[PDB]
Amino acid sequence: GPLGSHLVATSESVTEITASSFVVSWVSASDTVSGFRVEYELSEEGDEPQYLDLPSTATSVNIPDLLPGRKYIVNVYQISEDGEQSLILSTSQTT
Repeated sequence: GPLGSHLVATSESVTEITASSFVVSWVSASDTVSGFRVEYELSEEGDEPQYLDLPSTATSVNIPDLLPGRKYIVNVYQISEDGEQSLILSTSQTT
C-alpha cells in the first residue's frame, strides 16, 4: 500500500474523442424541467450553434460530428414546463 501514490488512471473515464466528440455531464438545476437543450459552437470560427434536446431525466450527452483541432463552447439549458430555458452549465472544450 504505497503512500502518496495512487495514480492508476484505471481506464481513462474521459472518453468522447471519437469524431472529436465531447461527453459532457451536468446536474439538473430543477426537477420541474421538461427536458434539456445542449448547445455547442466553435469558439474560433463562431459558426452557427447547434442544439440537442434531451429528456428531463437526462443529465449527460455526447456531442458527435465535431471538427478536431477546433474549440467549442458548450452550454446546457434546462427547459421548464413553460418552455423557459436557464443556463445551468457553461464550459468550453478543445477537440
